[PDB]
Amino acid sequence: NFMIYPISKDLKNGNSELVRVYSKSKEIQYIKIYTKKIINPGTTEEYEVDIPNWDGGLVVTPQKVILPAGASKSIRLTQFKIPKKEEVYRVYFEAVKPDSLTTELSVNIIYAALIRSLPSEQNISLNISRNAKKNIIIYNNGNVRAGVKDIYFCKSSNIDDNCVKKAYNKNIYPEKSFDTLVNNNFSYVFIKLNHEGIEKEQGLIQLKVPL
Amino acid sequence: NFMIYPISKDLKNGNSELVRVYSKSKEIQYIKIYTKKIINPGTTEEYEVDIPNWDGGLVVTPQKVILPAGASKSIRLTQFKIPKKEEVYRVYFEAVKPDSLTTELSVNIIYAALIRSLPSEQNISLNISRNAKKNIIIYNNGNVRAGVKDIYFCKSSNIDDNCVKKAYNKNIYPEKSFDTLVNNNFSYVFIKLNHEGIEKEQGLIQLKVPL
Repeated sequence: NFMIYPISKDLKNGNSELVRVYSKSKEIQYIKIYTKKIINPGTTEEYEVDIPNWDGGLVVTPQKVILPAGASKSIRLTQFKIPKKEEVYRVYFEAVKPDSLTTELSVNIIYAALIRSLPSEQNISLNISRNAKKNIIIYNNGNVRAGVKDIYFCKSSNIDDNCVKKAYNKNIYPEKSFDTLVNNNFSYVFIKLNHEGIEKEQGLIQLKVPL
Repeated sequence: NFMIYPISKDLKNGNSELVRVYSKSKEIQYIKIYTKKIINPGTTEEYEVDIPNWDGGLVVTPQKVILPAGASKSIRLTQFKIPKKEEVYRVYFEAVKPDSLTTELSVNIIYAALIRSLPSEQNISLNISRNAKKNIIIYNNGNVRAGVKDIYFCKSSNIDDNCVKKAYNKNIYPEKSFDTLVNNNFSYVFIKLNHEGIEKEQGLIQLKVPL
């Protein structure tokens, strides 16, 4: 058995970060590390693609770890080129047999760290639109993901108890859209954003264009 | 999270057996089940091949399970044809997303049950041979695996404290060979077999042919 930490990392400015591997067993273990970029993150059409550890936009090294009893080891993460907009990868960690059974359990635990490759000058920015049913839609026009916690739909430009508060703990990635599922005739919206990496940036009011 | 039991099953006489799935989480889970036959089991050249669940020599059903909070479910195992000699499969159980993320951990635990497809009239039988260096070699001439716990190498036909006892907890599958790594000039060997499925069958003496 083994463990990884942290379980997610932000990389920025070409600064390298570690995801570490902690031995949790009396045996020595052999861990393989491989990486997938996430296409269309946070959406319906999300999928993962295999990328080599040493030639992509994210350098992950080493790709094999020999993990002695009680030891800790590190995998280093480095942006190769800094992206204009945030990109996400999952780095997988998988124990294998050394390259070189009725009685006991077979168990294969594979851990993944979610890795965010961030742009250098971060810009959270959201746009509002309406559907076939006005059914208001949020569009990420910025260069990083927007973690939306709740949205306040108001009939006025003032936040208050009249507004209906729907909780949406959804991350919206750059150039992606979110279906709020609300087609009613509000005038303004207030997006409540999750806080990431020392950003505070609490309140966003966007005017909902009339239908 | 979820759990499986038992972790290994013997199937015999066309009698169906269960490997069960136990929900260990507050969420509902979707489990996929797929099967691999093990080629050259217990040896250097061991590898696994994908087999369909419903057309091989081992029928595994269902291949998808919807696992509600706190529930238990079953996968049924049935030999389609009974083999002349033991064959082994691994049945894998893997939670997936329903067919129809910085903050929280990504963890993919895949469990496997080792499944032995056994012949109807079981016959444990071993043969002895010598190497380039006499280096005595055990050959499984029977129709089931031989679980060898220890071997007593004697210079006489009598078991006793003169004999050197080497512990070998190795399963030797039918038509396969084991390298004892002992080239010294003994006369007899006594194989200590593990006990499987109500077999007792404790002591096997094979005469070591002179070099």
